[PDB]
Amino acid sequence: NSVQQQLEALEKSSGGRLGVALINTADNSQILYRADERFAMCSTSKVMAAAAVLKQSESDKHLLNQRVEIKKSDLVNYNPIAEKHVNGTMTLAELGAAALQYSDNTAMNKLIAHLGGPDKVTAFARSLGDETFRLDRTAPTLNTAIPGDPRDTTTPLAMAQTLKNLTLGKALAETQRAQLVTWLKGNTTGSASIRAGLPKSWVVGDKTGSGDYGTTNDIAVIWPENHAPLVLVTYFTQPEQKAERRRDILAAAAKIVTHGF
Ligand SMILES: *C(=O)[C@@H](NC(=O)Cc1ccccc1)[C@@H]1N[C@@H](C(=O)O)C(C)(C)S1
Repeated sequence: NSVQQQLEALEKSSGGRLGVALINTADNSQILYRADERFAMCSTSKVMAAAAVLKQSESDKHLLNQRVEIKKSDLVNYNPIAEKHVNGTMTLAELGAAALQYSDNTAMNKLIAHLGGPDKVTAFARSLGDETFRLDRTAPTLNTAIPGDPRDTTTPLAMAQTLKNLTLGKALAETQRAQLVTWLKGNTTGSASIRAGLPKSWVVGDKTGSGDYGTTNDIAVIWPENHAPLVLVTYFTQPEQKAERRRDILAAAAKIVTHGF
């Protein structure tokens, strides 16, 4: 019962479409399941927005500190930290933190706003050699996850490759890179996703995602106790527009692929 057989059974039993991509930084080997298929990134795209700003902070020693005003008209569906700062301000850095660690949607838009639109995030991705990733809308519409809809999608492999480069590779300058990582490890929303499928003693930084069509995503970087890091992307989506999220499926995927590390 190969890993693939385990994944296939998982997908089948879930009555959904599972997308998995793990890269073992130890030997650069990987495990792939529908990893070349497009899935709606949902909030996992936030990482690209954050990295985009860190990249330009490399060239702007003042950037990250710059303050941003938070008005009640900025609030959208999910703004856990943006609200607390309505009538006050938030620095680019704080926005980055709220967007990744709490997946604050207002935060994401501010970041997109600052960058010059979704098209810019896409450009930043292209500049990072990622030719798959594409951001088309802002929060929360980027979370429609309509089957076969090209907008705001990527492939598990492409995201997996990029996450690696950003967190453990040549993408960001050391300081920025470390900052990104710090944010990912601090995420508070992935407790039941990938993290729930790994040894509790292992270090993980991740960015979850939720959307229509019961789309359930999580992308993470894992630091095993005595092994090189592992980069894992787990996307899951369903046929019925109002299907429930299945974070447990993500956990199962992680447990499955994580085995033997
Ligand atoms: C990113 O995916 C954001 N998603 C939404 O705004 C749509 C949504 C879906 C289900 C319930 C509420 C809102 C935010 N990121 C996800 C996530 O990290 O899983 C949230 C559920 C935090 S909303």
